[PDB]
Amino acid sequence: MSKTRVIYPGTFDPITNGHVDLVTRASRMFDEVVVAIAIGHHKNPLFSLEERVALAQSSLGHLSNVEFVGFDGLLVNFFKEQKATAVLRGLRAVSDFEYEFQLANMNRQLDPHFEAVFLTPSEQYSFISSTLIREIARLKGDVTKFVPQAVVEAFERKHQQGW
Ligand SMILES: O=C1O[C@H]([C@@H](O)CO)C(O)=C1O
Ligand SMILES: O=C1O[C@H]([C@@H](O)CO)C(O)=C1O
Ligand code: NA
Repeated sequence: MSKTRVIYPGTFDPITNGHVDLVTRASRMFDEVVVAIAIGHHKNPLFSLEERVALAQSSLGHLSNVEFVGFDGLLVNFFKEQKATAVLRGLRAVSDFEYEFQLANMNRQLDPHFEAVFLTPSEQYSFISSTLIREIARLKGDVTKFVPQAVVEAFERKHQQGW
């Protein structure tokens, strides 16, 4: 009775094992999942859009109902362009929860069709974020346990080509 299409928006800078778990859980519950990678013009991602899309496709491309798209502008305009049923967000901590509550209500005011659904991480990924991973990698820590092997290699090639 109409295919469901959920957008999963994020910087994915880089994708972690926690994002992989979330997308895999979502792909079991909706007909289509869009991994929506916010380009970040007036922000400053460590990995380019192309690197972030490739790392995501390497980790999640084996899931046949998952698409990978870069976007910018208002999430609600992307939501309407994509004809989404909902946006999906992971909730890791309390400040995540308060911020996401506020955004969902603001977006519902911009577009009354907007919907947001939330997943909580399995406890083995609950302490992982892209920001903390970037920090351990930058200080030459081993991030192998928190991210796909392709991301581990991308941090070496970020190093080698600079860093
Ligand atoms: O894709 C993202 O990286 C961070 C981080 O929380 C992941 O744990 C986040 O929320 C994104 O949008
Ligand atoms: O070799 C691998 O390990 C990573 C990660 O899943 C473990 O942190 C990954 O994607 C592989 O395929
Ligand atoms: Na999880």
